[PDB]
Amino acid sequence: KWTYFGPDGENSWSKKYPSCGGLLQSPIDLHSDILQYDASLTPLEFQGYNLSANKQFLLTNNGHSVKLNLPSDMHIQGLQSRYSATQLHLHWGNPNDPHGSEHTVSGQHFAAELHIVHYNSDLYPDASTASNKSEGLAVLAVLIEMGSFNPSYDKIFSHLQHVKYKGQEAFVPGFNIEELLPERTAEYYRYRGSLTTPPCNPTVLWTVFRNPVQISQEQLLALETALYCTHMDDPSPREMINNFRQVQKFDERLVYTSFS
Amino acid sequence: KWTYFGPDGENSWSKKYPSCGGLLQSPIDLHSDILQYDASLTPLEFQGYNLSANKQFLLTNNGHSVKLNLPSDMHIQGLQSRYSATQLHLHWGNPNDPHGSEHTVSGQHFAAELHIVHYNSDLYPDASTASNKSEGLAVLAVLIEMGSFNPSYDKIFSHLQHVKYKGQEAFVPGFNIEELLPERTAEYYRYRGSLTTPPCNPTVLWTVFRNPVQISQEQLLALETALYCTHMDDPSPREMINNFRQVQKFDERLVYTSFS
Ligand SMILES: CCOc1c(F)c(S(N)(=O)=O)c(F)c(NC2CCCCCCC2)c1S(=O)(=O)CCCO
Ligand SMILES: CCOc1c(F)c(S(N)(=O)=O)c(F)c(NC2CCCCCCC2)c1S(=O)(=O)CCCO
Ligand SMILES: [Zn+2]
Ligand SMILES: [Zn+2]
Repeated sequence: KWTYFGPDGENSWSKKYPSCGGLLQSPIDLHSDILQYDASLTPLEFQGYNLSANKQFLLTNNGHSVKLNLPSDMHIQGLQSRYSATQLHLHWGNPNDPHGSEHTVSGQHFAAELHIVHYNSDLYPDASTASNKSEGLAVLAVLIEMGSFNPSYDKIFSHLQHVKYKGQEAFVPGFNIEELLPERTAEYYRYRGSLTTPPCNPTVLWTVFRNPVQISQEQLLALETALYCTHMDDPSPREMINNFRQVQKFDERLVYTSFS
Repeated sequence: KWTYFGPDGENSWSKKYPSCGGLLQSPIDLHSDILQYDASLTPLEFQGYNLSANKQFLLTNNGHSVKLNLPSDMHIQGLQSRYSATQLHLHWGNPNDPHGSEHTVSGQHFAAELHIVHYNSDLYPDASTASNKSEGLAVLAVLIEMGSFNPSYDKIFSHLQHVKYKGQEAFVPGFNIEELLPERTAEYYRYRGSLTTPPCNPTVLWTVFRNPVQISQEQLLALETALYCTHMDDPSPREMINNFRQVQKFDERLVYTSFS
């Protein structure tokens, strides 16, 4: 029903998902003219991020990205409610243009981006219910650049061959999800925005960490080449590349920083 | 019917103008991964650009930009067909974020952008007929940076406070339009794209000059602050700001450069 390329791509999302042409759209370019330091922003705390190795967590190719289900005990503290892991997923580019982050910083794309999606567990019973309601969701964005091999991201990437096609699922043993975050999480950008995919609901509080993490060139190539958007038995298989939205207009509004 | 902000803004253009969701859309980010030097790209020649000082040309606020009508006397030589001028216009941002070029270079916006629109007069009678047809249009793009005052651009900008509202018109004495082009016009980016506004027809051969021109801070602020999208009698005026399209995806394709 929607894609990132061709007729059903992002310029046409608004047809069946009005909100994709509505208010508070994400992602955005983070640049000096729209930033303002807010001394009252607090470091987040990641409570229940260290998942038991004796437990397993479902990895799914949903046709648009790869997601890992996360438990609702996993949560935070630092916003104006409690916000609870639902899943994480990634966005990336392609081997010819390996620059597929969603947010940009001073016009620069990063190689990829990790999103850790939570929901307002104080106001709503689950993520789906929260998704189209006030204050529903909160997403952590980690920018990814090419560099040294990252064993923590390999805890995900080493399973990708078991979820090659849409609808395929496989389990991942628990590991410490905090290992996927950067240094100095205390420094971040924060703004009110949207889901970056249909239905584009304007109900997410974004936190984009200032500092990127690194993965190796080999890990990045593996991610860009592992997956397909189509199901087994689809007559036209389509490789899963360039699964990021273009940056949106951001006018008469501010991104707040926890760093001066 | 269309705008750059709100429900009729660019994520919605495809709902009224199907080509805005189609192939070959402009503008784009000009960055190394999608560039290829093409030594066969020769300098264009700008013929008839020295408009008679004894003639006047119509400047109109069309509710989307300010446009100057140009005569068919003006020709680009050097392409497979001769293209003849029809009009020029500009795109810009706003005083709080004065970075409103359409094309970007290595992720960076410039302050504004000038487009000189031409049509394939060897094949088509006029620009309207050419606009939806094979090899119909060629646009020259000049990137504009804030810095030094530009006397040549002021031959247009000195009239802005007299075309403040939609439908208003002024006359501009003829001058040498080539004075609006940057240094080393032999150096450019070339690609096949589209109109950057509705109807978004994928019929444009783009030439984006490598080097920007400069206009002063005062000139840029005049451009950003003088004009409204609404009629003079309108009780609720809308400022003409941020009249640029976001960059489009550009995958499995190349921009050719005449410089290395
Ligand atoms: C390709 C990745 O898709 C995203 C996604 F981009 C974002 S983002 N970038 O964080 O805005 C997502 F949040 C999600 N999942 C959300 C889960 C919580 C609520 C249920 C509705 C889906 C949104 C998902 S998704 O669940 O993977 C697909 C949702 C289609 O509606
Ligand atoms: C805001 C400026 O609008 C552009 C414009 F952005 C471009 S661009 N960026 O060069 O693609 C245009 F080419 C034009 N005008 C063209 C004139 C020649 C063909 C007739 C159809 C309109 C396109 C015009 S426009 O004529 O000013 C308005 C066109 C509405 O269809
Ligand atoms: Zn995401
Ligand atoms: Zn234009």
